Amino acid sequence: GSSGSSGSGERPYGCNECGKNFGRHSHLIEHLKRHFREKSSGPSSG
Ligand SMILES: [Zn+2]
Repeated sequence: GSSGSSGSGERPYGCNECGKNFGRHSHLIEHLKRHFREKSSGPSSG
């Protein structure tokens, strides 16, 4: 038969804030840096 039908790997670290995945612990951390850092998404205040 056919199972998985995929050839990439495993991505346990799946960010929720936006919905990103990774294959390492750090990869996720560094990624989260963006969300935390209020630069792109933010209220209307200058
Ligand atoms: Zn994310």
